Amino acid sequence: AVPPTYADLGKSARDVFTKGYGFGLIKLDLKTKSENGLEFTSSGSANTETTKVTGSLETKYRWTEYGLTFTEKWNTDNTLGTEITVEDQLARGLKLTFDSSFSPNTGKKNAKIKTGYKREHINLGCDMDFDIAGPSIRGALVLGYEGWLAGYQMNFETAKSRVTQSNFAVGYKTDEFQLHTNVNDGTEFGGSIYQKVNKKLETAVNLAWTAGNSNTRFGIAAKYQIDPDACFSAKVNNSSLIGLGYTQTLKPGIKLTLSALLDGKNVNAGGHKLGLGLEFQ
Amino acid sequence: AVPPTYADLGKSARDVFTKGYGFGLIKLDLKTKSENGLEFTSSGSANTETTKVTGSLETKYRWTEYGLTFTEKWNTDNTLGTEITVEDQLARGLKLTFDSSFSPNTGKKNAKIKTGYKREHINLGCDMDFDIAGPSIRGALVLGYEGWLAGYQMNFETAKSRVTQSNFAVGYKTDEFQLHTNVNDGTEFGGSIYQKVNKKLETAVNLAWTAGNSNTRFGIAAKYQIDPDACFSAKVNNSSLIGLGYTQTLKPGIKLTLSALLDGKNVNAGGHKLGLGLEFQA
Repeated sequence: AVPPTYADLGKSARDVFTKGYGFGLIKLDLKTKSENGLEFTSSGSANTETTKVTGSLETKYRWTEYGLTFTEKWNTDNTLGTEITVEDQLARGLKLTFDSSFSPNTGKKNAKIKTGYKREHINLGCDMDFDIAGPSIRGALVLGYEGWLAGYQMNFETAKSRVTQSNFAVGYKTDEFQLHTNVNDGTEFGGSIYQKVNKKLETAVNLAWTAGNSNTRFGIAAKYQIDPDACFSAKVNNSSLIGLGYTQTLKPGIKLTLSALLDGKNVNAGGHKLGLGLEFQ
Repeated sequence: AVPPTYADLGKSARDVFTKGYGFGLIKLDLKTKSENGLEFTSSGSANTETTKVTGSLETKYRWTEYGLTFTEKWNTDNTLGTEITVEDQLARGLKLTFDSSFSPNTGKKNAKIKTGYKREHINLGCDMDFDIAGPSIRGALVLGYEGWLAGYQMNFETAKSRVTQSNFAVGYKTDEFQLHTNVNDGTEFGGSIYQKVNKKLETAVNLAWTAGNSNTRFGIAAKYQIDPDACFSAKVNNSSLIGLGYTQTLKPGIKLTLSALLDGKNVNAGGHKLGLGLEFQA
C-alpha cells in the first residue's frame, strides 16, 4: 500500500470530469518514443473564440541504466525549460529533480529543487523554490492505513517568514471506490466520490463550498466505454452546464474527440461551445 | 526585371490548376507566425481511400539580423529534416542552403547543398546531392530580355557519369499575362497560358503531348474570388474529368475547403472523389 502524493488525492474523480472534453478548442497532439533514447511530444491548441493558437514542444531523453531523465520544454510564449530527474538511485522510492526555467521576453530566471520519498504507508515531498523575490518551501505528507488516507500540506514564504498555506485531506481508497475530502486554509471545502461501477462504467460526484457563503456547487459526471474503440462522456453541474464528449479510435494510435457544452435553459436557443481533438501516438 | 528560377517558369498557371483542390483527403492545419522570432505549423492528413493517416510538425526560426533561417520538419513516418539558409550575406541576391534528411525507419540519410544567384536579367542555380548511391549535380539558368524568358536545365549523375536530364524553356511574362513552353529530354512538350483577367478572375489553359504519340492532353481552369471571404475554383480536362472547389472563411483565421472530382460518364450516378480542408491561422 504505497499511497499517492498529496496532490493525487481524489485524482480519479477529477479525471472523469476533465478527460474526453475540450470545449472551444481544436487540439492536436503528436507523440513518439524511440527505443531507449529520445521521445518527442508536441501540442497545438486553437481557441475558437480568441483566434489564439498555442504550441508546445517537449524533448525527453531517458538514460534507463542510471534512472535519469533529461527534459526540454519550449512553447509559443517563448518560455524555455529544462529538467533533470534521478529516481530509485540512492534508495528505492527516492526521487530528486532539478528544474530551471528561462524567459527571453522578461529575462526571468527560475530554479527549483523537488525531492520525494515513498514506501509502504507513506508518501513525502519537499519542493524548494529559489525565486529572487522570495524563496519558498512546500512540504507534503500522506499516510496510509488499511485503505484510509490522511494528508497534510503547507507552504512557507521566507520573505514574509510566514506559513501562507495549510491544507488537510482525508479519504478512503480502493480500486473501485474513492472518497476524498479536503479543507484549504480553513476556508475552502471539497468532497468527491468516484466509482468504477463495472468494466464499462465510471461515475463521479463533486461538492464544493466556502466558509461564510451559504451556497454550494455540485456536479455529477460519467464515462462509458461502449466498446474498445468508442467512448462516451457526460456531465452536469448546478450552474446549469451540460458537457458531452465522444471519442473514437479511427486506427490504432489515432483517436478523434468531439465535445459540446451547453448553457442555461436554451438547450435549443443559446450560445453553446464545440470542440475537436485529434491524438496521434 | 529579376527573372524567376527555371522551376518557377509557368508557376501562376500551374497554381490555378492545383490550389484549392484536395480530392480524397481530409486535412487539418494549425499555424502560428512571428515575423520576428519563429513560426510553427502542425498538420493531420487522412487519405480516404488508403485509410492512411499522416501527421506533421514544422518549426521555423528566422534570425533576421544575419539573413538566417533554420527549419525543422518531423512526421509520423519517423522522418526528420533540417535546413539552414543564408541569404544576401556575402552579396545581394546570393543564397546558400544546407539540407539534411534522416530516417530512423528507412535509415535513409541524405545531404544536399543548394546555391543561387540572381540579379537584373539573370537567375542561376546549382544543387549538389551527396547521395551514397550516386552524387548528382543539377544546374539551371534563366535569362531575361524585355518580358521574354529563356531557360536551360540539366542533371549529371556521377555514378553513370552521364547527363540524365536536359530541358529547355521559352516564355513571355507580364503581371497580367504569361506564356510558357518547354521540351523535356527532346520528348515531352508542354505549353500554358495564364491570365489575370481582373481583380477577381484568373484563368489558365494547359497543353501536353509526347514525341511518337499523335494524341494531345489539354485542360482549362479558373479561379474566382467572389468576395474577400469566399472563393470558387473550377477545371476540366479532355480525359473528361471535372474538378470543383469551394473555400469559405467561417471566422477570421478559419477557412473551410470542400472539393469534388467527377468522372465523365457517370456525372450523377457513380463513385466520385470528395475532399475537406480546415485551416486555422493565428
